[PDB]
Amino acid sequence: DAEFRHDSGYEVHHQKLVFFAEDVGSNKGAIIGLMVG
Amino acid sequence: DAEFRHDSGYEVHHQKLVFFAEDVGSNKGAIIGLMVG
Amino acid sequence: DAEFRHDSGYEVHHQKLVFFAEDVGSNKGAIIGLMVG
Amino acid sequence: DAEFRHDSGYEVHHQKLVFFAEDVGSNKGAIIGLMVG
Amino acid sequence: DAEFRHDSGYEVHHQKLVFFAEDVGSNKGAIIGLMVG
Amino acid sequence: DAEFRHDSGYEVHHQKLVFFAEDVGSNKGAIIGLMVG
Amino acid sequence: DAEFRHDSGYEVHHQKLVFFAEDVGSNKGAIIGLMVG
Amino acid sequence: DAEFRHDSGYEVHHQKLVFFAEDVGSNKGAIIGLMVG
Amino acid sequence: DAEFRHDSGYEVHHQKLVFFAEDVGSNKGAIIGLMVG
Amino acid sequence: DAEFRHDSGYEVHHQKLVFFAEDVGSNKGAIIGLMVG
Amino acid sequence: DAEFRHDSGYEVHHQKLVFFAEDVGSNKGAIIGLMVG
Amino acid sequence: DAEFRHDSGYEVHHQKLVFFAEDVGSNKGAIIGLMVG
Repeated sequence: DAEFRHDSGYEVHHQKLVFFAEDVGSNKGAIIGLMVG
Repeated sequence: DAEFRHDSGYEVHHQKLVFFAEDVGSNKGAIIGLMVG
Repeated sequence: DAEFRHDSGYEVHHQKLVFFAEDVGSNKGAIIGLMVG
Repeated sequence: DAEFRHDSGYEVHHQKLVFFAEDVGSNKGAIIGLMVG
Repeated sequence: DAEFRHDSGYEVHHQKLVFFAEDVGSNKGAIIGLMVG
Repeated sequence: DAEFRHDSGYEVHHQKLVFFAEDVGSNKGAIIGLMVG
Repeated sequence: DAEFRHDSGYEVHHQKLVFFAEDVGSNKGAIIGLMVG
Repeated sequence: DAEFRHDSGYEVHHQKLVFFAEDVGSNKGAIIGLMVG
Repeated sequence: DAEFRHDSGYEVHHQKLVFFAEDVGSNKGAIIGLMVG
Repeated sequence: DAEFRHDSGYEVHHQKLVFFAEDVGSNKGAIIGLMVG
Repeated sequence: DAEFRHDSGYEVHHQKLVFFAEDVGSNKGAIIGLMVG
Repeated sequence: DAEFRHDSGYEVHHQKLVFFAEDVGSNKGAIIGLMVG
């Protein structure tokens, strides 16, 4: 939950790849299967 | 929940790929299966 | 829940791909199956 | 729930793909199956 | 619930695809099956 | 949950790859299978 | 697309919750945004 | 797409929770954003 | 896509929790963002 | 995509928890972000 | 993608926990970010 | 992707815990960030 920015200037390339992944496939902070008695 | 920006200037390329993924397939903060008694 | 922007200048390319995915398939903040007594 | 913009300038390409997905298939903030007594 | 815009300038391409999906198949904020007593 | 930025100046390259992955496939802080009695 | 059954015998409980969800919020087998030329 | 069954015999409990979820929030087999030329 | 069964005999318990999740939040077999030229 | 079964006989317990999770939050076999030219 | 079974006989216990997790949070076989030219 | 079985006979215990985890949080066979030119 925060800003993403890819600001480009003078670029001359043949292949480029900019990949920002904050959570791709994470049970991040997931309480899975808790039980309390 | 935040801004995304891809501002482009002078670019000369053959292939390019800009992928921003904040949550792709995450049970992020999901309480799954809680039980309390 | 925030702005998305893809502003383009002078671009010369053969293939390009701009993919912004904030939530694609996330039970994000989903309380699934809670029980309290 | 926020603005989307794809403003284009001088572009010369063969294939391009701009995909913004804020929620595609997310039970996002969905309380599913809560029970309280 | 926000503005969408695809403003185009000088574009020369063979295939293009602009897809904005804010909610496609999300029980987003849906309280499903709540019970309180 | 923090800012990402890739601001570019004068770049001349043949291949480039910028990959920021904060959580890719982590049960990060996930309580999985807790039981208390 | 198949049968569901919850047949009950002698049950004595204080809280119970039987939730069968085959597809809740899934773009399941959905071709979204295909393009062919 | 298959049968679900919860057949109950003599049960004496204080809390119980039977949750079958075959697909809850999955882009399962979803071709999202394909492009071919 | 297969059968689920929870057949119960003589059970005496205070808390119980039976959770079968075949796909909960998985882009399972989802081609996301393919491009071919 | 296969059968699940929890068949119960004579059980006397205070807490029990049976959790079968085949895919919970996996981009399992997901081609994410492929590009070919 | 295979059978799961928890068949129970004569059991006398105070706490028990049977957790089968085939994929919980795995980008298992996920090609993430491929590029070919 | 193979069978799981926990078949129980005459058991008398105070605590027991049977946990089978084939992949819990593994980028198992995931090509992450490949680039070819």
